[PDB]
Order: sequence, then structure tokens, then C-alpha cells
Amino acid sequence: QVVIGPGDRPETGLQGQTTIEDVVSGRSKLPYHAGVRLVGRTDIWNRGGNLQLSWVDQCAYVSTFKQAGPITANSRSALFLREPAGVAVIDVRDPRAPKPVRLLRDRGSIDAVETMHAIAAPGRKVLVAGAYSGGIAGRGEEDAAWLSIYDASNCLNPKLQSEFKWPANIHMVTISPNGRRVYGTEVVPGLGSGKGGLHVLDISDMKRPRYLGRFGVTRPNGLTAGFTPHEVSISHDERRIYAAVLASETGDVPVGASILASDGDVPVENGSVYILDNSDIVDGRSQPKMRLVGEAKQGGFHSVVPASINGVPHLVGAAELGACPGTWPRIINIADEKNPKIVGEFKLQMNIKENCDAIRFTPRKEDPYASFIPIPDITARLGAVGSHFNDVDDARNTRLGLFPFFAGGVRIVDLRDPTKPVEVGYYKPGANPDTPLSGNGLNWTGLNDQVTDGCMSHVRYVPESGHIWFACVTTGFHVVELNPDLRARLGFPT
Amino acid sequence: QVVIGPGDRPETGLQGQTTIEDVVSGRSKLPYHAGVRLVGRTDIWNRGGNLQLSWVDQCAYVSTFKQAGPITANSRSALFLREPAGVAVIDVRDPRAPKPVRLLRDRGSIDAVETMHAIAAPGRKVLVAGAYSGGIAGRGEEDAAWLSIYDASNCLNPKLQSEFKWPANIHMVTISPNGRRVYGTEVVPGLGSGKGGLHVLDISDMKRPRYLGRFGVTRPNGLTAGFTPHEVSISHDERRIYAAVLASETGDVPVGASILASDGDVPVENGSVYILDNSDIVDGRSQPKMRLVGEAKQGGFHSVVPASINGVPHLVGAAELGACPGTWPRIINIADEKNPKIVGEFKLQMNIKENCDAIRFTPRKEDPYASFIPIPDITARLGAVGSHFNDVDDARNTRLGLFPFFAGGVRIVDLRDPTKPVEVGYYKPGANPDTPLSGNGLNWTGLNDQVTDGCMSHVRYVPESGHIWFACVTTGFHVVELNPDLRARLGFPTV
Repeated sequence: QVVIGPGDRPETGLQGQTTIEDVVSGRSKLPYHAGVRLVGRTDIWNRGGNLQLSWVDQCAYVSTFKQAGPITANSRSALFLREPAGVAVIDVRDPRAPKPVRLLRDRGSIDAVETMHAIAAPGRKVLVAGAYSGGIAGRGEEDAAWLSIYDASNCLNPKLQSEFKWPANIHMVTISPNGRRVYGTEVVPGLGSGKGGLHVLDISDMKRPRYLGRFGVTRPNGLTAGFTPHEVSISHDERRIYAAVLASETGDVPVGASILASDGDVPVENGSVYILDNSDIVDGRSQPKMRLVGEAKQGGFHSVVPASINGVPHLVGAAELGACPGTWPRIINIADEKNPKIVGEFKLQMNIKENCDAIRFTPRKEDPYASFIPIPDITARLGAVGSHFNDVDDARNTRLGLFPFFAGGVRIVDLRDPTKPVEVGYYKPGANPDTPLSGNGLNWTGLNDQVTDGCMSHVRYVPESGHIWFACVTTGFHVVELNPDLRARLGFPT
Repeated sequence: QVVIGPGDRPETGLQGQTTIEDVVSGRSKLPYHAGVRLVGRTDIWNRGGNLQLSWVDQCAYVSTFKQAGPITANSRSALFLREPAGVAVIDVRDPRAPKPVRLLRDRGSIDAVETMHAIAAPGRKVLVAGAYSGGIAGRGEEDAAWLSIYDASNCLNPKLQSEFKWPANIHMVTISPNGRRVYGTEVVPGLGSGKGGLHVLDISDMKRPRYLGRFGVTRPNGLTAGFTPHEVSISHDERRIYAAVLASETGDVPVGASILASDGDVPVENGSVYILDNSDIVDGRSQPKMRLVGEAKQGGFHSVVPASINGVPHLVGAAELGACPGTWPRIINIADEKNPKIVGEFKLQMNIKENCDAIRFTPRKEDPYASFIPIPDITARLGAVGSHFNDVDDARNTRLGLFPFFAGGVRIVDLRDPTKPVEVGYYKPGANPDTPLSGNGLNWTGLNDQVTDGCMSHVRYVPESGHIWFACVTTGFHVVELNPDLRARLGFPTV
């Protein structure tokens, strides 16, 4: 429950809503927030087009995504890939004043979109960024699925070690805890057919990457089939891979509407979460083998991450975006990994269909053009309110969900009762119109950059300071923190 | 054939195209033109949201359309109907400097959209404007299908005479040549079913209009059925009605895809043109009918107008908008009104499918998301290049097609060979971002007001001066004229 206080600038409509009233008046261009305060912010050379966030030490890395389109060839998108496109390196040594220092514009980093990860490991700090658009069949080598691999030993100045070409389009990457392997998901072109897999690259020698292969899922029946995971997270000892999965080649997982549509509704499906035994790779066994340990149907197809709630291991998964009522995270008990169980969900008021209808300017039953000339309601011209990543504060001691909801901003959720997650705060960053990467009315995401903004990045929590890092599309990189009152109340130290 | 000279500012890509190059560089915000020159322009208090153009003497009237949606109740749209929404009255006594002087914000004029017409007749100057969104079932009287009727005898100051409530949604209106009747089309809710008709209002007494009823189409076989005409034009003697028709209740007229769909997908259909005998109403026959004389299949569902090319009677009809290759005018010979024949078509290069494909950033065959997550090519995020009205210079002595192509601007077409219409000029007005009526990214038409503009209005030609009048959504009211060399080539007399 959000208890609104003196510092707060609360939502003026339904929970999760950007009101047309605020859009017309200009109010929507300023931030809305409850339970939090802003520590620092940078618009990253006022560039727009920001997507993913990764980090090493006190450095933030923020990717960009081109307006030309998610799988459009980079070779045809030169008009959209000039500076300031690229992975921005941000100095957060003073979180009051995060400062963009440089731009990484190599084959993988110039248009990384969601494909970027970094990790600090023993003797190794590594940032990788890949061409999200790369490797579509029939294109030239310039448009291949490049992965730029950087030594981030000095996080302010990552050094290109090599550029590897995947033999397929890779959608999202996750570096192993030891920093020696990159796991890259393949969702294209298979998509709903489930004909894809999980690729693994050995980067033990960062200058000589060694491809290990493309893995399907091996079930207790002894059979191996493709799947289309969007992202994976990895257990501390690398023996478990938690995958957010769109579909399985077995046909096991139902597939639904476009996450970027508006009517027809037609729900977007949640997909499935896989718990995968990865011990073969960890122990260097020949012909590995990712074995299905357990499955949570409806677990979330876009991102799944580990959590520990009151000492009980959990996962938080979600689909992404979607026309109202959108998509939202589910809380998954995995105390018995062979039998994961959804025990809770976090929904905003704008994730209830009755509410989507109620706010419409034109009731659907009154629209004679509904089939003949479909026209989205004016309320559908702002941006989806639904998940785009779904992180937690601390995998080892979870209290908070840190949930980007795209146009709904970042939602701060008390997860201490996994069966009943409740919002305790939020931050909607306002608007930043006319940036070079999000302007000119050329967006494809549905986000109205004229009047609002969306947050799409992974979220960091720094336990020693209580700081929370995230990026939003036009408004850039933010450091926020919980109000001291709310923080003390929630069980946090300091 | 466009002959480029000084000081044209020609298109930089295919004929009809707004290049992404020009969008990125900013070039797309400035005008493009050939064969013509700008005489004068007003952005109408910089308001945006402009649609229809009507005129009386040296006055222009320009309507407004709300971002809240074409069919949305006006009572729910207060945030979109404040000034400067309304029918703007523009003084064009000096066409070098047209000036907006007043705003009509009555029930019919506050959100007229396409529903506005004006006529200067003997003893009579009339302007009518109607609530395009009005009369949707299940709504209150505030949201009824109002028609505001103005005495425009002093054209700079139209005086409201009455507000009439039609018993259905009226889509477009056409005042009769004698200024005594208004013909209002009904396309909603029937649309593709063809269940609709043509309504007639007698405005002989402008303060006390009299409803005449709702008419279907009676065929030679004696049977009457509904139709969904979008607009009509009327012969000089009122005895013929030329109707652009979306569908017929008989199922006779193929209906296709959404004109606002980004990407195609199923083709957009052109609809039919009907020639209707309106003698019963004109002569006061009991139980009057509108009798079908001839039909031009694929003639155009949105607008059809009369023309006379080398003394031979024609019609110019078109559908509207549509994903590339859009829609475009067809030239219809009606020498035998019982057997109308399409004899020519005017296409821009952007009305050729192969050209649409050639400019795509991402080929449809390369897109693994084509069905799973449909995303319009970036070239489809600018605005349709397809007809939105399709007028001629002089119905009685036609040389030019004056063809608004929405995002393609206004196209000027030599119609002297009806079998081969060819372009001789064009005007694309640039862009005017951040207007109160078109900004905030809240548009529903597909028009990208950040980088370009769309021209959607009827077009006037003034033979005495050679001036051409049109309105565009954000850039407003324009007066242009033909280069003198172009006039000679076309056979216009000098003036």
C-alpha cells in the first residue's frame, strides 16, 4: 500500500494510468513518484532511444535501440546509428551526478537493444553487447549476429577484446557468474514454433572466444527439443539455468497476441518458465545437455530472475508489454525445483480489463468502425503499461520487487508476502520530447515520446547505499532511493 | 510530365514520396513544389487539426477535426474542443495575405470534420456544417447529428439561422446548386453492409428546415435497397446525383481492407460510383425515388465530381487514403450515362506496389515477426499517399485535376487526355509540428505531424485569377497559382 506523503507527487488517475487530462495540460511531462526520492539523473547527452542497463562496480552501461525497427538491417539504418547511438558508459562514482563519459559503437554495441550484459567475477570484469538485429537469413556479414566482448577492468573504459559472430540471431545474453561463458538466447525465426535454443560461448580467452553450441531442452523422457527462451538467469554455481520461454518445439506452451497490438484482445500469453540442470557444462561433460528439472506454466516468457523470500527460494517471471490489460510479474515458489508453483502476482489497476474499458473515450460497443476501420482509443496512444523486465532488490535476501512497467514507470513492490505482493512506491520519469533517437514520430514501440516515457531496463539495487539504478527511453539514467521512513519500516538496515 | 525550372523545389525521391532522408535532415518540414507558386498562406492561428475547405465569394471556411476520434462523442471531448477548434472564417480579399477573422463553434461547426459545404446561389449564400460524430446510437441529445445552418450573405460573418437534428449520423453534406436543399450521406453504422442512404433537408426557410426523408437506390427493376454513399455531387439542374458509394445492401459492391491499416494485407476496394436520377424530388413527385441510371464499378467510394473534357461529360471519382499503394482517382466517361466507363486512372509512383516495396527498409520476406508481432515499416510511419477528395478546376470546362493526396500534398494533373492523365505540378506544404489540434502524438489518421503534413480538403479554382485554394491539416490555408508557361501549355487564357 502506497501511503502518500509531503515529498510525493502521486498518480492522479487509476494506479498505473497516464491520464489524457495530464497529457493535454502538460502535467504528464513532469515526474510522478511516491515513497522514493531522486538521487541523481542524466539524460545521456539528451539522446533518447535508451533500453538496457548493465553495470560493473560504479559504472553503468546503457544501450540504445534504433527507430528503423527491431530486426531491420543495421546496414540500412545509418541514418539512425550516428552518434549518440551506442552503449553509453556512465560514471556513477557520484550517484548525485551520474556522468556520461563515452560511447561504445562496435558491431555488437552500436545497436544492442536488449542484448547487453556485464559481470564482475574473480579476476574478470566483462561487458558484452550484441547486435539484436543481426543474423537474419540472407543478409551480408556486416549484418551478422555480432557480439562485442569487452574487458571492463577499468569500467570507465571497456576495451574491445574480440567480436564473435553467432550462427543465429541472439536475442539476449547472460554472462555466467565466473565470467567465462556467455549464454545467448535464440527466439528468431522460430518464435511460436519453439524452434530455437540456448547458445553458449566460452570466453575464457576473451580474445579467442570458443563456440560450444546450440542447446535444446532435454526432458525426463530422454528426448531433446527446441525452445525459444527470451532471457536466462543463472544460479551462483552455474548448475541451474532459469529460462523465460515463449514456446517449446514440443508444442507444450500456448502462444497469443502481439505484445505491440491494441485491439482484438486476444490476451498475450505468459509462456513458461524452465528450471534447467546445467551441470554437464559446469562439470565439462561431453555432449551436454540442459535437462528440464521443473516447469512453471504461465511463469513469464520475457524475463525470470531468482529471489529468496524469508529464506525460501523463489523466481519472479513475466511476459512483456501488451495492450491493456498488459502483462505483469508472477511470483514463483521453487522450494521444490521439480515442482515450481506460482503463488502470487503483482497487478496494477491498469492491468484489469474492466479498467482498460472504463477509461476509454469511445466505448467499444459504440464504435461502428471497430472491424471495418479499426482505430485505437486515444487512451491507447500513450504506451503499454506492462512488464519489461521484473527484477528484485537482492537475490539472496529479497524484500522488494523492482518492476519496470514501460509507460507505467518503475513500480516498487513489497514481496515479503510472496502470495500478496503490494506496491509501496513508484517512479514515473515524466517526458523528454524531441530527442534524436526517439523523436520525429518514428517510434515502433507505441511509446508516445511527446508526452510520456517508458522504462525498459534491468534494475540494480545497491544494498550498501540503498540506491536503485534504472534507465528509461527518453529521460535516461536514474538513481533513486526509498524514503528513509519507508525504508526503516520495511526492515532494511541503516 | 513536370517541367522543372526556377524556382521549383522538387520532390527528392519517387513521385509522391516523403523520403526518410528528408525526414531525418529536416528537409521534410519545408515545402516542395513544381509548376506552381505560393500566392499566400495562413496557418489559421497556428491551430492545426484542419480538414475541410468550403467557400463563398472571397471567403474561405476551414473545418477542424478532434484528436479524440472521428466517432467519439463531442460531450466527452471538451479537452479537444476548446478554441481554436471550430470552423474558421478566412478573409481572402487579398490572396497574398489571407487572414483568419472568426471562428464558428456551434453544435455543427465545433467539430465538422468532413461535414461542411457552402453555396453561392441566386439570392442566396449558405454555409452548413455538421457534427460528423453526431447521432451515434445510445447517446444523449448533446451528441446528436446536428447541422448548423448559416446565412453567408456577408461571407466574413456567417449568421446562424437554425440547428437541425438529422435522424441518423450524416457523414458529408452537399447543398443543391439553388441553395435550397441539403443532401447528407449516411454511411454509419451500415458501412460495408450497405444499409444506409441519402438524406434530404429542405432549407428554403433557413430558420425552419424541413426534413424530406432518407432515400435508397431504386433500380430499373423497381426494387429499392440501401446504399452507403460517402459524398455526392449534384448536376447544375439538380436532376442528377453522382454518388461515391462504399457498399450496396444488395451486396453488389465488393468491400475491402481498412484505409487506415499500416501495411496491406487484403487490398483496399474502390467502391462504386452511382449516377442517380433525382427528377422525382426536383419535380415534386409523390413518393419520390432516386433511380439508378448507371454504375461505374470501382469508380471511387469517397468522392465523385463532374467534369467536361473537350466537351465530353466525365466524372472523377476516388476512394481514400490506404496503405501503399494507397488509392487514386479514376476518370469516368459518362457520355452514355447508362453506361459509365473508366477511361483513365491518375497514379503517382507511390501508387505502384513495386515502388512501395522498393523503398521499404525491411522486406516483408525478411521479417520473422510479420505475423507474430506486426510492426509497420518505418516508411509507413509518415502518412498515407492516397486520395482525399479529387476535384477538377472547372466542371464545365475541365483541364486540370486538383487532387489532394493526403501526405503526398496536392497534385496538379493534366486531364485533357482522359485516358492518360499526367502530372504537371504539385505542392507539398512541409510540416508544422506542435499545434494545439494536431500535436501531443495523439493523432488517429496515421499522419506524422512531427515531420510532414497531409492535405485533406476540397480544392477551389478561380478562373478569373487562376488561383487555387486548399487547406492542409497543420500548415493551414494556402493559395497557389500555375506558372504562366504551364498555363499556356495547358491552353488556359492569360489573366
